[PDB]
Amino acid sequence: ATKAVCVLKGDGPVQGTIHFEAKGDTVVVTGSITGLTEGDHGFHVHQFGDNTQGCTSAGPHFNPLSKKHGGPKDEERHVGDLGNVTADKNGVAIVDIVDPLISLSGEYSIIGRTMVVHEKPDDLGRGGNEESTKTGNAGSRLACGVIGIAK
Amino acid sequence: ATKAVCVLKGDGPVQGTIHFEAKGDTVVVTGSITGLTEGDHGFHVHQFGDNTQGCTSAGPHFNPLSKKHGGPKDEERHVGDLGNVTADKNGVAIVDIVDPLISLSGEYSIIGRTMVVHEKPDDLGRGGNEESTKTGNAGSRLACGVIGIAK
Ligand SMILES: [Cu+2]
Ligand SMILES: [Cu+2]
Ligand SMILES: [Zn+2]
Ligand SMILES: [Zn+2]
Repeated sequence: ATKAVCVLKGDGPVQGTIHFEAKGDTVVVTGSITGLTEGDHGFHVHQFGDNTQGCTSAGPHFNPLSKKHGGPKDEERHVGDLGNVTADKNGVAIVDIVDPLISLSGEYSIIGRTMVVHEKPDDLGRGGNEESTKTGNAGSRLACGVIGIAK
Repeated sequence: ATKAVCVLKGDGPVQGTIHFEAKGDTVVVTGSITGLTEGDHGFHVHQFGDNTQGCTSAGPHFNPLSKKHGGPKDEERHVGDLGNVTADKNGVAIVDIVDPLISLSGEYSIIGRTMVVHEKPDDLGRGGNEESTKTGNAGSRLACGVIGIAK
């Protein structure tokens, strides 16, 4: 698949549509998320595309290389570590990310997994407590969706 | 994945959780769908895992082999043709299907695609008309969800 899409939904007002496209040798992520509080929000690909218990059942960050949590520019990061999206004061975050670890086919494929947007900023694994090394202290999951194959 | 899961949601009262498990060259489908009217309801895998327009953006029945619609037991069927699920008086349908055509891996995997439960029963390409060898006259799409990777 060269194109994928994710519709983010939750218990509150946060919603959004994320698009993925395999271009050249990388994946371009675009779209927008609305209803967010102004500022940064963690944005990650979680391991399972399981919504049976809301965003909880999506599990931890997609991490096939068994690394610790980090920022998207770090060597030591989870494949699902796409850092932070930034919402303006209208609560809108425009997503524009190009990432070297995720893919839409094979070992690193995020098709069938879950995209999650968090309540708080991702400290990019530099917070200094154990939690930083797992989730960047990004907190609860405001909205999520299973990543599907798009036309 | 040897396991997948799909959570069906719609605008109406229909909801459900569907489980998939690879066994041999088959996929065992289980779970249940509630909020249905008593009787049969078509149950198909649609091509795209795109919920940007509700269940409509899911596209046609997953048909990578370019065949006409049919029932699961038919040699002439779409890969996505999983027949009907039967709902009882209480509006609950327990799903139990073992299928040899759908797969959770490879070129024609259903992970990242959409499960759809229909309004009317599926005539299995035997109703006579033209909407019978395309959709089996199953009607509107009540609930759907993108098929994701499960633990
Ligand atoms: Cu996350
Ligand atoms: Cu259908
Ligand atoms: Zn992480
Ligand atoms: Zn069909």
